[PDB]
Amino acid sequence: EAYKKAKQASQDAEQAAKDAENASKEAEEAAKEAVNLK
Repeated sequence: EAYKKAKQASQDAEQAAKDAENASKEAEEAAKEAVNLK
């Protein structure tokens, strides 16, 4: 079932961390922080 385990440590923290980066992977491109690091 989905009783007593860590429900915060699962693919619910893994996926919500992935479509968290994905907007700054797209909206990087006006800065470009491969070729700036300052």
